[PDB]
Amino acid sequence: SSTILVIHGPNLNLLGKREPEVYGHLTLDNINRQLIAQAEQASITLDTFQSNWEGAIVDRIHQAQTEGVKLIIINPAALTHTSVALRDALLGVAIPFIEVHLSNVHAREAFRHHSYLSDKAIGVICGLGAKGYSFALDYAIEKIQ
Amino acid sequence: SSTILVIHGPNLNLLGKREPEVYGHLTLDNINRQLIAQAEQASITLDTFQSNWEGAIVDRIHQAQTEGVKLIIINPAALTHTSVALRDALLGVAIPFIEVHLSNVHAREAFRHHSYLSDKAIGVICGLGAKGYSFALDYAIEKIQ
Amino acid sequence: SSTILVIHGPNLNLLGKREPEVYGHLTLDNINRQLIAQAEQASITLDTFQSNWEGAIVDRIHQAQTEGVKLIIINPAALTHTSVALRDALLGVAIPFIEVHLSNVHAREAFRHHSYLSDKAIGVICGLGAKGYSFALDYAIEKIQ
Amino acid sequence: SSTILVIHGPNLNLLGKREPEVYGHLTLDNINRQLIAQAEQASITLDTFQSNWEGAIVDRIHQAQTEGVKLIIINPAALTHTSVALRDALLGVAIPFIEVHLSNVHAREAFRHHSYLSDKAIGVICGLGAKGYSFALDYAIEKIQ
Amino acid sequence: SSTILVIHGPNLNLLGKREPEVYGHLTLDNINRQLIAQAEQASITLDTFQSNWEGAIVDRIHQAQTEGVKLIIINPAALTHTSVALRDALLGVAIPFIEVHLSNVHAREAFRHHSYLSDKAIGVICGLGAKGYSFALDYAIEKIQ
Amino acid sequence: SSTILVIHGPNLNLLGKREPEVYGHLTLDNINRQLIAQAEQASITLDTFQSNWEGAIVDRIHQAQTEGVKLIIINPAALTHTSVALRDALLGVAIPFIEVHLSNVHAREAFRHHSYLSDKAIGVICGLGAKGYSFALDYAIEKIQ
Amino acid sequence: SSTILVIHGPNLNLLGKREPEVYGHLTLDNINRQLIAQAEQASITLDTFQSNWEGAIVDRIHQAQTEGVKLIIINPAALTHTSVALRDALLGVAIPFIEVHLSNVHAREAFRHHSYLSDKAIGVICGLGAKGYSFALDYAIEKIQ
Amino acid sequence: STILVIHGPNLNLLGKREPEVYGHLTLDNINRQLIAQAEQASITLDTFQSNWEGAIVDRIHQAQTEGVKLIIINPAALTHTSVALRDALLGVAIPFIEVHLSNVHAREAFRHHSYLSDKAIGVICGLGAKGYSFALDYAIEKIQ
Amino acid sequence: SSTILVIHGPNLNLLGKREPEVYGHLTLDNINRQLIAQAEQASITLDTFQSNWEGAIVDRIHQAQTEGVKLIIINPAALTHTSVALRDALLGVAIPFIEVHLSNVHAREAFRHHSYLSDKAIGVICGLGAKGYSFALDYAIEKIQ
Amino acid sequence: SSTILVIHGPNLNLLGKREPEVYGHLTLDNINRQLIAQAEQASITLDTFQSNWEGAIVDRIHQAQTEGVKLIIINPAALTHTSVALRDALLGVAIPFIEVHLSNVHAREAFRHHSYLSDKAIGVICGLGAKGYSFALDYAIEKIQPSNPN
Amino acid sequence: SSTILVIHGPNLNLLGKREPEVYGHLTLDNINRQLIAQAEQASITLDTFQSNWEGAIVDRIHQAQTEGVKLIIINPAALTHTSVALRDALLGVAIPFIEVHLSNVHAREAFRHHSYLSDKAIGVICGLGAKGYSFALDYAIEKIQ
Amino acid sequence: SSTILVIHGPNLNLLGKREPEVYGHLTLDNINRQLIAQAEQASITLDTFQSNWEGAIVDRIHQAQTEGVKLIIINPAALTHTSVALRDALLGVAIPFIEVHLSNVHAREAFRHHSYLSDKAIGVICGLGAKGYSFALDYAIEKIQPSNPN
Repeated sequence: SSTILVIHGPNLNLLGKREPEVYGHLTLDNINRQLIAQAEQASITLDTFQSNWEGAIVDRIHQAQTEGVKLIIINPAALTHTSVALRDALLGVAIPFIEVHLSNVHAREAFRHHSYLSDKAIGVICGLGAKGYSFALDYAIEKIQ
Repeated sequence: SSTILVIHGPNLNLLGKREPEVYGHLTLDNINRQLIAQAEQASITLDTFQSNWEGAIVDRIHQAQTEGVKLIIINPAALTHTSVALRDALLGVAIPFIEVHLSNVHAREAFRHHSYLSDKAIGVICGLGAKGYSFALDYAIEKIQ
Repeated sequence: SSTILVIHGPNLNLLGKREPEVYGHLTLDNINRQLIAQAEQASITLDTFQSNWEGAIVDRIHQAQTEGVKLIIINPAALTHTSVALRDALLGVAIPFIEVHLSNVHAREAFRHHSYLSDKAIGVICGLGAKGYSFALDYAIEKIQ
Repeated sequence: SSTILVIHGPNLNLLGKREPEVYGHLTLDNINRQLIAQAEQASITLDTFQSNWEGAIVDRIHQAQTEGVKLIIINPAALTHTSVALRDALLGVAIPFIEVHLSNVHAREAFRHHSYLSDKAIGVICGLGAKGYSFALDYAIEKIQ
Repeated sequence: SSTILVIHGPNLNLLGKREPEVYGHLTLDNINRQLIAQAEQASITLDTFQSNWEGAIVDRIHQAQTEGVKLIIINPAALTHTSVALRDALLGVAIPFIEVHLSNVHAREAFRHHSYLSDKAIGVICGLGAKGYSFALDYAIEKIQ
Repeated sequence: SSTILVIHGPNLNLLGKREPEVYGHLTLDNINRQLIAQAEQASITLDTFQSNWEGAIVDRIHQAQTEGVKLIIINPAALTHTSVALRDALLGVAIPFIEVHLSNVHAREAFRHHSYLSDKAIGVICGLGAKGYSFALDYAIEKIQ
Repeated sequence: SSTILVIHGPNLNLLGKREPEVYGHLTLDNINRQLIAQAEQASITLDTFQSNWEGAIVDRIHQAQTEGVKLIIINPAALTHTSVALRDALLGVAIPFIEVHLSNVHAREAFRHHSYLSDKAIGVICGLGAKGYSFALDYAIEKIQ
Repeated sequence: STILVIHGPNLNLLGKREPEVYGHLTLDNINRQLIAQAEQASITLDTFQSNWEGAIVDRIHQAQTEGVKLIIINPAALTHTSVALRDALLGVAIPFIEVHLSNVHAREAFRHHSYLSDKAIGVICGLGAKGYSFALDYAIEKIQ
Repeated sequence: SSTILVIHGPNLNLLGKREPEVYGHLTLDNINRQLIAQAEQASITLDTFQSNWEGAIVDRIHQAQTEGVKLIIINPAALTHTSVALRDALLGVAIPFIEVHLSNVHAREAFRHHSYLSDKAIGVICGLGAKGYSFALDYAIEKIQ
Repeated sequence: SSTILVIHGPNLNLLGKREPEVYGHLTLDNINRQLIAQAEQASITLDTFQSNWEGAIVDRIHQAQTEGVKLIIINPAALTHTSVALRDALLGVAIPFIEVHLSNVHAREAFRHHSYLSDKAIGVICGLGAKGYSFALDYAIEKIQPSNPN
Repeated sequence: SSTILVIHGPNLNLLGKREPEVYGHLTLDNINRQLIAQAEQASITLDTFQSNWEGAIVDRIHQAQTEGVKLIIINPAALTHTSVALRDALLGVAIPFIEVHLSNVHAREAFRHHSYLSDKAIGVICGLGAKGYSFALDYAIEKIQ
Repeated sequence: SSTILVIHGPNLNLLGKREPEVYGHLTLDNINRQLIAQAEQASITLDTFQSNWEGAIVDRIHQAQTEGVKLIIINPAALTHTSVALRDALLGVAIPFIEVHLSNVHAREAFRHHSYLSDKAIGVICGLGAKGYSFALDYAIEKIQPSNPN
C-alpha cells in the first residue's frame, strides 16, 4: 500500500554481461525480480529504477516523494562517492533510506569509502551482495510496518 | 539583443515541497518570476534554465555562445561542489557569471564549503536566500549598462 | 555443531538501563535469546559472548577457531574504531565475519567512520538495531548452506 | 528607530589610491555615506566603525549590546580568517550579523577560503565590490520589516 | 572485421566555434573526417561520438561492447575528474581505451591532475591537440593486427 | 549518604615508586585517604578504585551506577586518548565526571592532545598535581548540595 | 612578598549578563570579590585584570613582570586559539600561569581544541566555572605559600 | 638481570593454520628458543603473552618491582593503538626493543604507525620470528 | 627623496629583560638606534616602531602611505603566522617590502612555519638576529635609484 | 638548427634486457634508429640521448640550447617524481618538450602520480610503449613548420 | 660475480668522522669489514658499494643484474625518503633487498618516517646501530640456501 | 683560518643566457667574482662550486668539512626541496650554513616552500637576487668572532 523504492545507480545495468566467472549469470533484472517478489510476499509495493544518468535519478527521487514512497533503498553505485545532489535529493525529500552495496565498498578503492549518503541513512549494508537489498527490505517492511 | 541567463542546478526545483513549519515555503518559480520582473524593467532580457542533468545545463551554456548571452547568474547548488565540466562550459564560451546559494553553505557540513565555480565567477552570495539571486541581477545590469 | 559465534563488544551489557528514551529497552540478553532462537530454527549452533574487556573478546575469538566456528558476527562496538588486535585476531583465525552495529555508525562523530574491521569483513550492517545481528545470521547461514 | 552597526575590517580605510585603473575609485567614506544615507531611507540610526584594531571592534560589539543594537554588518576580512574573539563577541552578545567582502574571496589565495564568522553568520557576500554592503544592509532592514 | 570508437567528452564540440586564435579553424569534424580517412587508408572502420552528457557517453560506450569495438580512443575532458561512473562503464565493458586530451592537464588547476580513468587506460596522451587522436588511432590500428 | 567515586586509570598505582627522582613521595593511598577524610569532614561517603585494565574500570563504572554513586572523579590517564570504550562506559551510566590528570597533557606529544573523554567530562583538571583531585572533590561537593 | 595576578580574556567582562541562564548569575566582579577574600585569610595580596585587546593583556602581563607577580591565573578566552602573541608574552615574562577556562573548551568547535597557551601553562582548568579560579588561587597559595 | 619478553595479542596463534600461511612455528616455540638464548647468556628472561592489555600493563609494573632491566616487546596490534602500553613502559622506565614478524611497511598504512617505535631503542620488522633473536641478541649485548 | 620605515611586532619590547643571554642586554632599544644610525649614515630617512597591539602596527603602516615611503623592513614576530590584516595592509599601500625575523622561523614549532607576508615580499630573511634588519635596509638603499 | 633531441632518463637503458616478457625485446637502440629513419624521410636531423644520472641529462639539455635543438622529446622516467632540477633545466633553456613514458604512470603507486615535469611540457604521452616516441616525432616534425613566419 | 650486494647511500661515508662520542668511533669501513667477515663465514660472496650520486648507485644496481646478484642489503640513508629512481632500479633488475638504518628513524623527525624502499624490501631494521646490517646479512645468508 | 664555501645548485650555470631582456647577461661567473671580491675585502677566504649533479655537491660539502669550512652559504637551488641527502650532509658535517635563493621561493609553486635545509640553517635569505649571497657572507663574516667571548 505504501511504496518502497529501489534505486540502482550507473553501470548496475551491465550486471551479468560476461559470465562464467565475474558473478556470471546474475543480472540487474534477476535482482529486481527477487526484491519485487519479497516485497509482494509481505504485501508491500516496490518500484525499481536505473539510469547511467545522475539527472535521471535525481528526477526519480523527486518523483518518489510525490509518488508517496515511504522508504528508499538505494544502491547509488559510483554516484555515492560523487553526488551531493543525490544526497540533497533524498534529504530534500526527507524520505528515509538505507544505502545498499553489492560489493564491500570498504574493501575497494579508498575514494569508495567516502559516501554522501550513509550518514543520513538509517543504515548501510555493503558486501552482502544481492541479499543486501533483501535485508534492506526486511528492515524496511517493519520499519514502518 | 542582450540576454542574462539564470541557471539553477539540481533539487532547486523542490523549493517549498513541504511547507510547515514556518520554514520559508517558496518555490523555484517564486524567484524565477521575481527575477524576470526585475530584468525587463531595466531593459535587459533575462532567461532561466533548470535541470538536474549536468549535460542540459552545459548545452544551455553552449547555445548561449550562439545566442550572444553577456553574463550568467547561477545557483548550481549541489553541482558547485561537484561539476568542473560545468566550469568548463562557462569558460568555454567566455560568458561571465555569478554564483548564488540560498542556505549559508558555510554553516552546514564541511564538504559543502568547496566550490568548482566560485573562484571563476565575478562573485558569490549565500545565506540570504533569494535576496542574493536578485542582489546579483542588480550587479549583472550595472555592468552591461 | 554448526557453530556461529556472536560477540558483543564492551558496554553492550548496559543496553536497557534508562528504559524510556536512551537506547530504550533492549537488553543484551534480549538479543542473545533472539539469536539463539533463530540459530536453533536453522539447526545451526550459536554461542554468544560479551565482555567489557577487549582481551576477553580476543580470547573468545581464538577459542572460536579451536571450536571450529565457521563465521563470526561481531558487534565490536567501541573496538571497531580502536582495535587492530581484534582485526588481526579475526584474520589470524581466518574465520570470515560480518561486522554489525546497532546505531548508524556513519551518523555519529567522524571518528566512528573508521573501522579496523570493515574493510576485511564480508560486509557491514549498521544502524539497523538488533536485526543487524539477525540479517548477518541469515547471510551467514545461507553462505554455509 | 533602532541601530545597525556597520563594522569595517582593517584595510578598508584604504581607499582608492592610484585611482584610475587600479580599481580604486571609491573610498570607505563613499561607502559609509552611501549606506548611512540608505539607513536614512530606512529610518534607522546606523552607526559605523572602522578600526584596524581588534580590541576596538570587540569592545564596540559589547557597547552595541548595551546600546541594544539589533544586527551587525561586518566586513572583517582581514579579520575574518584569523579571529575568534571577534566571533565570540558576535555570539556572546548574540546580535545577528552578515559577512561582506568587496572582492571575490574564493578567486584568490586558497587561505582566504576559510572564515571564523561565516558559519555563525546569517549570510556571506563576496565579489561584487562595495555593492555588497548595500545588499547586506537591505537584507538587514527587511529583517526589521 | 575491426572497429575503433572515438569518444569526445563535454565541451569538445566548441572547437572552432570561436574563431581567431581560440582553437583556430580546426573543428571537431575536421578532426573526425581526417581520422575517418586515416582509418580507411588502412582499411579500418572508425566511428566518432561527442556529448556534454555523462550518461550519454556512458551509454554509447556500452553500445560499443555490443557493436564489437575493439578499442576506444577517448577524450573524457572534465569528466575524468568527477565521473567514477565512466570508470565503471569502461571497466564494466572491458574495452581497452586510450585517454586523449588536447590541452595539457597538468599545467592547470590541481583537480585536473586527478583522474578516475588514467589509472585504468592503456595510456594517456594529453597536450598534443588534434594530432593526439591521430596517434592514438595510428597505435589503435597497429594494436589490433 | 551520597557516594562520590574516584577512579584512577592505568599506571596511576605507580605513584610513589621512584619518589624524589620524578614527581614526589605522594601516593594513591594518600590521595585516597586525604580524599576520604575531606569527605568524612563533609559528611559524604567516598570510595576509590584504581586499575590497569580498561574492562575493570569499565566494570567499576557500571557498579557505581548500581551503588548510587553521584559523581565520578576520574583520571583515565592514557585511556583518554585511545578508549572510545571508556567514553561509552561513562556515557552509558551517565554519572557526571570530572576528568583529572596530575600532569599537564597539552605539554606532551601531539597525540596526547586528542581525547575520547574530554568533550564529555564536566570539566578537566590537568597539571595541578593531586590537588586537582581535592578541587574536583570540593567542586563535586558543592555540586552535591 | 606574594602577589597573584588574575587575568581575564576578551569577553569575560560579559559574565552574568542574561542571568536567566545563557549562563548564570555569577559576575566577573563576584569572582574577584570572592578571590580577594579567599586570599586575605591567607595573607596574600591579589590584583586582577580584564580586557578585550590583545595588546592590553600583553602590556599587562609585561607589567606583572616588574610588579613582581609570583603567579598568574589567566582565562585567555578565544585568544587562546589564535594569539601566539599572548603566548610569547607569557613565555616572554616567564611568570608561571594557570590557564583557566570556565567552559569545557573540548566540548565545542574543533578550532577551540587548539590552543597557543596550554602546552605552556602549569595546568588547565576548563569547565568547572568560577570555583576554577579559587582552585587556581588555592593551588597558587600553597605553591607560593 | 632479567629480560622480559612480551608478546601482544594474537601471537599465541603462530603456527595454527600450518599450510604456508605462517608456517609451523608457534609462540611457545619462539619462547623456547628465546629463554634458551637467554640461558645461553646466563640471563633470566621471563616471557609473557596476553591478549589482554591490563595483564600486559600489570606485568610491566610487576617487572619494575622485580627489577627487570629491558623488555623485548612485540606489541603486535597494540603498537598502533595502545598509549597505555607506552605510558606503562615509560612509567617503570624499562628500555625496550620493538619486534614485528612481517614487514609492516609493505601492508596497510595504519600498520605504518607505532605508539612505541619512537621510544624503543630500535625496531625490527619483516624478518619473521628471527626478529626476537636479533632483538634478544641486542638486548643481551646491552646488559653485557 | 624617499624614506624607509622599520616595524617590530608584539613582544619585541621585551628584548633583554632577564639579564644574561639568550640575548644578554641586546634590548630592542639598542637595535633601533643601531638601525637608525645606519640609515642616517648613507643619508636615508627612516623611523622605527614597535607595538604589542596589532591595530597599532597596521595603523602605523598606513601612516607609511600618508608620509613617504618606498620600502618597509618588518619583523611582525607573532603576527607573521597569524595576521592577514597586516598582509593586505602592506599590499594595499602597495609599498614593496622585505620580511625579517630575529630567530629562525623554520627552526621553531611547525605553526611558526607559515608567514602571511613571505610570498609577496621582495624577499625574506630570518635567523640572522639583529643583523637581518641591517641587510633589509642595505638592500633597499641600493634599490631606490 | 632544426634538430630534435630525444632524451631517455634513468633505467630506460634496461629495455629488452630481460628478453622474455617483463617487457618484450625492444631496446632503446631500436627506438632510436626507427626515430632516425623517420626523421630522414622528412629531411629532418635528429639526435638521441640517455643516462641514469640527473646531472648528465641536465647537461645534455643545456647543450641542446647551444646546438640550437628546436624541440626535445623526453622520457624522464622516475625523475618526473623527484627532480625539480630536471624541471628547471628544460625551463632554463626554454626548449619546448614532449614528455613520454612507456607505461601508464597513473596505474601504479600513489607517489608516482606526482611530477615535477608534466605541467611545463607541451604534451605528455604515457602507456603507449615505444610508439609514444614516434608520435612525439611526427608531431615535432610538423611543429617545426607552424609558428612562422621569419 | 657477487651473491649479496650491500649498498651504502650518501653520507654513510661520514661515519666516525667526529669520533669522541658524537656517536661511536665506528666507520663505514668497519661496518663493511664486519659484514664481509661474516659473509666469508657462510661462504657467501658479498660486494659493497657507497656513493653520494644516485646515478652511480643505479648504474651499479644495473650492473648488478647482468652480474647476477641474489640479494641487496641496502642502507639508502637519505635516499630512502626521496629516491624513486633507486626504487625503479631495484625493481627494474628485480633483485630482492633488506633495508637498514643505524638510528631509530621513528624517533627522529616525521619526514624520516617515509620510505620509497621500505614497502618493497623484505624487511627493515632501525635503531640497533651496525648490528642491523649483521642481522640482515644473517637473514639474507639463511634465505640464500 | 675561517674559510667560507659558496655552493650553487643545478641550473645556476645557465645564468646570463637569453640575454636581451631577461635577467641580465649576469653569469654565475659574474656573481662569483663579486663574492670573491667581497670575501677578500674582509680578509676571508671564499670558495665557490656549482654542479648540476647532486652527488657532486654532497661530495663537496663533505670535502668542506675536512677543509675546515666554518660556514657554508648555499644556494641549494632545486635541491633544497628534494635532497634530505644534502640536509644530512650539512648536519653530519655540523657546519653551520645560511641558505640563499636568488628568487623568493615563497612566491612560486607550493613545492618550493618546503626546504629540507632551512630548519637547521642559521637563517634563510631568498628573493634578494644575487645580493642575497652578499648579505649571507656579511653575516658569516661577523658570525666568526661572536661571543664566546671572541
